[PDB]
Amino acid sequence: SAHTLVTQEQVWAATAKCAKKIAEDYRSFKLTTDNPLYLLCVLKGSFIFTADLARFLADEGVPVKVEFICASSYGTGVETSGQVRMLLDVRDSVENRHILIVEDIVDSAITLQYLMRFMLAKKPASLKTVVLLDKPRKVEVLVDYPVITIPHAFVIGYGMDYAESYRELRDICVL
Amino acid sequence: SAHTLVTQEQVWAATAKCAKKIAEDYRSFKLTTDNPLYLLCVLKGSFIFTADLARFLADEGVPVKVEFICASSYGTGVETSGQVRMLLDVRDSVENRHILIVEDIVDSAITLQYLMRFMLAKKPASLKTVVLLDKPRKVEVLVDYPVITIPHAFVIGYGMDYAESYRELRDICVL
Amino acid sequence: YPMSAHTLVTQEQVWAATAKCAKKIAEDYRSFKLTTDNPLYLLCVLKGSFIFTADLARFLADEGVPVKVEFICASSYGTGVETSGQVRMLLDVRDSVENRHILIVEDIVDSAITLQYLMRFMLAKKPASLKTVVLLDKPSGRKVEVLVDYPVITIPHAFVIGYGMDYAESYRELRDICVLKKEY
Amino acid sequence: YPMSAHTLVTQEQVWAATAKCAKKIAEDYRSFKLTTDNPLYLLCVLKGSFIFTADLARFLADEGVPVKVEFICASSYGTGVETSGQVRMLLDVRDSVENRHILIVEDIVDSAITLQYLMRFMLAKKPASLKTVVLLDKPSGRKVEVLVDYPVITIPHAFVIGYGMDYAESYRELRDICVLKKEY
Ligand SMILES: [Ba+2]
Ligand SMILES: [Ba+2]
Ligand SMILES: [Ba+2]
Ligand SMILES: [Ba+2]
Ligand SMILES: [Cl-]
Ligand SMILES: [Cl-]
Ligand SMILES: [Cl-]
Ligand SMILES: [Cl-]
Ligand SMILES: [Mg+2]
Ligand SMILES: [Mg+2]
Ligand SMILES: [Mg+2]
Ligand SMILES: [Mg+2]
Repeated sequence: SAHTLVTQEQVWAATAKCAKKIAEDYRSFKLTTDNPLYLLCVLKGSFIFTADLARFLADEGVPVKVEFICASSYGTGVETSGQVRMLLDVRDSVENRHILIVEDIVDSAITLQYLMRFMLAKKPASLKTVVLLDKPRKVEVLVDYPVITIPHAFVIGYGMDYAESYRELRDICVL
Repeated sequence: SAHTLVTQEQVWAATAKCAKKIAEDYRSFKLTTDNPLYLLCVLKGSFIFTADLARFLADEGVPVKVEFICASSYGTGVETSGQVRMLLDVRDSVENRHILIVEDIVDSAITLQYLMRFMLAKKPASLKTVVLLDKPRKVEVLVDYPVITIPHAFVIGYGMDYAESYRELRDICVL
Repeated sequence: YPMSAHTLVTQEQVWAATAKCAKKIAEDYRSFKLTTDNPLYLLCVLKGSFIFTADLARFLADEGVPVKVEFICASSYGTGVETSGQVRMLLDVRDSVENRHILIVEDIVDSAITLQYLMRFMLAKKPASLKTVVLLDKPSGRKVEVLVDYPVITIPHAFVIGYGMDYAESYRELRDICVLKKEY
Repeated sequence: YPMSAHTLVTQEQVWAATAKCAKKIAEDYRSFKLTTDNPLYLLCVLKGSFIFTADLARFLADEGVPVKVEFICASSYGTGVETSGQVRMLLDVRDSVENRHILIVEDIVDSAITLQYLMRFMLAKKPASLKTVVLLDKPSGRKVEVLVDYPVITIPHAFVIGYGMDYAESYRELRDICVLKKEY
């Protein structure tokens, strides 16, 4: 009851173009291993994207550190702020460091802005964002590196779930 | 090898004056149980203060909800931002709610400001602070309700530790 | 107190009970030669235990018992729990408790299985001893009672507020232990 | 790779090993009638296991095995750990794992006691089965080896970087498993 939307080779092809585009944008920063690009992986749905994107960034000679954050939605009392409860926070300080928030798909603009405000509180040198799936409004202003464009659809596979199932599929499918 | 600095009855006497002062300041807000004053208890050192202050706030007819946060210091890479790693975050949304950060003593201005930035990201109606022990500089601008003034000293008791020991003492002592 | 139908135990009654319990605890651990460097660890289960922890620690101070305090916080799962009572740890202890004496501090035992899980959790840290102290012992058969070691106030079954315990996150700040009026 | 003295296992070598391991896993759980609603849970120990988890899950997908993924993250304690290997849980699983089949996913077994603790931790959630998969099996006597169930690549003792594994939080992004040059 699922149809393929993007195959692994397509996702890889798109992620690899994204990696070169990232690599050329951060050239002017002279990144090093003591001052790398930090990949901020938002669990769970981003973990396979992060793993593949990291290695594509290695292909470009970009130095990478990998941080994970995990947050839980509130049942009530969130209207305009996208507040989520932080369960896992970064192991390393990110003061004056270059952060790339790695998302699979922007479910909630306002919740994305909240996470951005949370990281901005940590005084980073730069905050930018890379979203695997981009369905094209005026909250594209929040997304810097949209990897692949898709129509409005409930998707699974490639780390993304329906009810915790199907994260393990190589291709991205729709329901 | 410890001398008493403040006895329980003194701490209580001061906290009770603070509770009335708080109660009269938030009168203009018409607090209710659906819109209370949230006490943000910064673990561990504040837990006994919070427990006593809450009940003093009950004496004033202030409605109270109690949140806990726990954060760990970074070993390296923090210079100007007071970044700490959040281990426990609030169970309730605080959007448009009245928050009172409950500290025992301001060890680090910049780390206090970081926690303040973290809460401010959650869009509260008001953010204010109450610090049990206040040693009198220009970061008094960060402290709204200093309960008791003391000289520069390493203190223990009343929830406050030296090496996790002595939180359980009724009186505040110095070393 | 306007939201209280009955008052169940007053602040003064709770303290007196807790002072008695602290002396029972201090007698039971005299043989164990507790030091500052090998104290009794108070495991405050958040949130409900926190006022009770703050007072019980000070009654233990009266008894001359060296203490340290650790906090844990666990969230319940939406489904898939039947026999095990597992909960998602959101905050684990800051100090290792290997070969230490731990007292799990609880306000009420509302699920014996989850209490059992918390203990299995704690027993995996290989403590020297593990006991529990429950402020409100509510009606229970042998299954629960073998879990609780130090019941402070034996109490009939009711909806309690106050003394750290909540209704819809409200009323923890009350000085007395109250019964919530039906019209909440 | 400039920071690499030797190359230990290449990306292509690791995949081939992991595909073989995934088929061994899929044969071993055929009897258990794994469903979407009763799958094999992958317990990714952060951070080092994450690239390995992402690839191993997709090799399990090739084998037709239904998966779910949970992450845990634990910090080491400064002191007071000797026999128990306990670690402070910073992230516990999001789903209950009561009566489920769990595979702890590890990059290397660097402390048998801490691996034992993680298992005691997991065994308290009363899973239906608990097994471990380790990408790099390094030299070890019977003590460790009885803990590891599915070793992917048997390997000599060295300082590895790449494929998720780090030096000073650097080099996780490398496609190959490398040996760090002495002059780091
Ligand atoms: Ba996501
Ligand atoms: Ba403090
Ligand atoms: Ba409780
Ligand atoms: Ba590992
Ligand atoms: Cl198809
Ligand atoms: Cl596209
Ligand atoms: Cl004195
Ligand atoms: Cl004063
Ligand atoms: Mg989802
Ligand atoms: Mg301290
Ligand atoms: Mg409750
Ligand atoms: Mg490491």
